Amino acid sequence: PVTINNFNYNDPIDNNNIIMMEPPFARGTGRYYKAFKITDRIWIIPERYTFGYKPEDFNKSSGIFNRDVCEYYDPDYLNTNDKKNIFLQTMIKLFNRIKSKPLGEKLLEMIINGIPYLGDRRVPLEEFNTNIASVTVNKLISNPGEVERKKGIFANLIIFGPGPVLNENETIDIGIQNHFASREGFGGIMQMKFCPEYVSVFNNVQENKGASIFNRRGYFSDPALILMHELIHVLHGLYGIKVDDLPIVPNEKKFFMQSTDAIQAEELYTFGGQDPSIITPSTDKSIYDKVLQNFRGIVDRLNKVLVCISDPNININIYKNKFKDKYKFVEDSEGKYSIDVESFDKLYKSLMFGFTETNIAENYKIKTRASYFSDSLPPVKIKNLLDNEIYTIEEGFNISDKDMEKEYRGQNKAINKQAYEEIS
Ligand SMILES: [Zn+2]
Repeated sequence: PVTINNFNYNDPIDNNNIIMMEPPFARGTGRYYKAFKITDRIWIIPERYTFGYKPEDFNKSSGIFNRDVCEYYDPDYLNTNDKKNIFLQTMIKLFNRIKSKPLGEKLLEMIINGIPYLGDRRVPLEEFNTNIASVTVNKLISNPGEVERKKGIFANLIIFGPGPVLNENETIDIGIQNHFASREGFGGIMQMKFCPEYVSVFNNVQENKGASIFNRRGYFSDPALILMHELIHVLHGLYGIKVDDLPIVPNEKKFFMQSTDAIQAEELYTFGGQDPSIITPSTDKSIYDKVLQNFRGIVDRLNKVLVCISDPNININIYKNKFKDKYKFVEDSEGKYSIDVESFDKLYKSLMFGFTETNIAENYKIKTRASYFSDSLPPVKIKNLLDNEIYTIEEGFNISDKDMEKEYRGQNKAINKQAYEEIS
């Protein structure tokens, strides 16, 4: 099973579950943050995500007279040791909700074991390199008394707080010369900027027809489902199958589509449901061939890899087997690996269709939109998810004990006014 560690924000760095980490995009800069290992290979760093931004973006800040513009700021978020501990406790709760079902637990399980390949396209086929931003992050072994000393460690995902726009959660991969290991079959450390209190709002549902408007109503989203959505992106990224830039233009507005503006393929598969039906098999088959070709490169690499210069302490054979398991490659009598179409298709299918937003919501009794094709509406600020009188690990918002377990009354804005606010 998957263990979800526990900790208070003020605990002491133990060089194991609590450390000072140099995030991927700060490699070799000497900048460390306090990182908490919520599970093996997954870390939480309650800090704003400032990479690519300037300390001016973080607060266009209005105040007197302001109602939307769809984007939302709060230069103050995460600005105290306590807020950090809140965020930290909130995430832990979400993960625990995630883990409350075998389906979510399996997702996490797959994320933890999806170790990134030791290297990228820049690495020689006969080599294993661990000295790169997408394979490791430095931990600060040296005491608090200056003189920096560091140890490089393996990681899989790093969840930071939000960037300038709070309602803009995103999963991020590492590119060098605009080539993404997380897109070339290697896999690489994934990162995310997440904000659990500000949740989306939707009304594209009740896809039932045969009587005027196919039902309206207004519901907000379940933070845990929102998070799992991103976690699906993370999974694709660690296996290196994150679809590369590929916009999908719908050729017809079907009953479940509220909107009609093109969406990224990556989003259509992650969402699942009926969304990838909007993708032409032409295109759909090419993505598949795409993955295959990439793994063909990984398998070849593992048959030629012979050493790890970056680290003489790595048993090439050991890891050479872990990846065999990761990618489901079969071994022959020569000790050489190859791809089994039968098993390869089970993996692809599981990675591309086993975990989707639709079937997860469906399995968790969570109410979500009818398609990724939906209008964006003002998000809302959940008062306090750490209050089982409003949000629980088992049922989330639709709490049976509060008579909110029916028709997702727990998620209906008109019904559960008490759990949220209107931000501004
Ligand atoms: Zn997404």
